Amino acid sequence: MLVTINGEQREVQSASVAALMTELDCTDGHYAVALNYDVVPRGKWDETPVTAGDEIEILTPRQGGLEHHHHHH
Repeated sequence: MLVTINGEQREVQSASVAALMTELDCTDGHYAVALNYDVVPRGKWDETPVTAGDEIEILTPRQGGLEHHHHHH
């Protein structure tokens, strides 16, 4: 489906957002998906399908100076 990914209208083969981020290799480090600018939590990527003509903005969330980035226990 032809979906506007991060401002680029990109023709993908994935029908699910889990599969979309995996297809685009955006599942590791710290990436996020914004479906119609609304960020989908990673635990909902598999629950959420992609829709043709939608705008999937891949966000790289600023979590460097975020205490939770690494917390013992």
